[PDB]
Amino acid sequence: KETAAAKFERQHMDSSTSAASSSNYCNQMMKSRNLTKDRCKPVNTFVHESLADVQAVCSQKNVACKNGQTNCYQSYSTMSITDCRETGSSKYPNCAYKTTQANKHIIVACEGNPYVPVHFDASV
Repeated sequence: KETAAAKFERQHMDSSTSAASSSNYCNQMMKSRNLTKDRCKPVNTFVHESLADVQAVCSQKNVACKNGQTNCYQSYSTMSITDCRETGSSKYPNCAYKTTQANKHIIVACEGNPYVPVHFDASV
């Protein structure tokens, strides 16, 4: 099945663009990554950086995860992110997102060997 590592790239990485360039980024991106296959994913964040730079977060600042888990990491640096929030007009299968671009610190959950990002926790 797809790995938690691969899932994360699919759901959260967007190295092809430096920022969202239009209000439709989210609608376009949530669809083509398959996040709207079974239901409207209510919220999702895309990171507009190198895979390598996101993977490095696993050896940055250790912080507790919002759920109390202790395998979270916070980026020393701010990163180009795209926030996607479902809209009041959202109706499955026509999922609708509000697109919000920001530069923030990203907090991820890391697991395995190689020890990499498996979960996007929050942006701070």
